Amino acid sequence: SGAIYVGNYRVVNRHLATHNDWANLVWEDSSRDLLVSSTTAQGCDTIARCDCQTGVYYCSSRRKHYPVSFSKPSLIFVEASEYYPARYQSHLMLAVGHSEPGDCGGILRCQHGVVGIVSTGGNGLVGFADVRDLLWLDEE
Ligand SMILES: CN1CCCc2ccc(S(N)(=O)=O)cc21
Ligand SMILES: [Zn+2]
Repeated sequence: SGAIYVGNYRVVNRHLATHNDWANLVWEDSSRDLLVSSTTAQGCDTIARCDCQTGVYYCSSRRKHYPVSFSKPSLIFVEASEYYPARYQSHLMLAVGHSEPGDCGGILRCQHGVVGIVSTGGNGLVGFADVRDLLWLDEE
């Protein structure tokens, strides 16, 4: 579990979005496993605006933050998970690291702020859904 809290927006894995998220929907994309909902209080997170490929991510199944190198976002064949079929996911970044299903929502951060959230796992990789192309998270 985990979210990004930027302005009056809550960014979560689409597959973990709650009824309240869907009832207060701003934007969602199944291809990228992302959903954004509205918030009452303003959030503490800043979104990175950058092409960094190094950062740190939180791994709940280890209670640890790990430094990683990651790819720029791509269309990656993701093997079957407990929450998704074997399928293609867009705007996905991969790193070598530990990821189990419950690690979804962990933040990846660079020197510029929040890059994305854990979205995929298995076979010694962790995948992150990128948010840095969502400039509209910074305004309105
Ligand atoms: C929209 N466009 C161009 C700019 C950045 C970017 C990154 C990933 C993907 S993709 N192939 O995962 O849909 C598409 C894309
Ligand atoms: Zn950066």
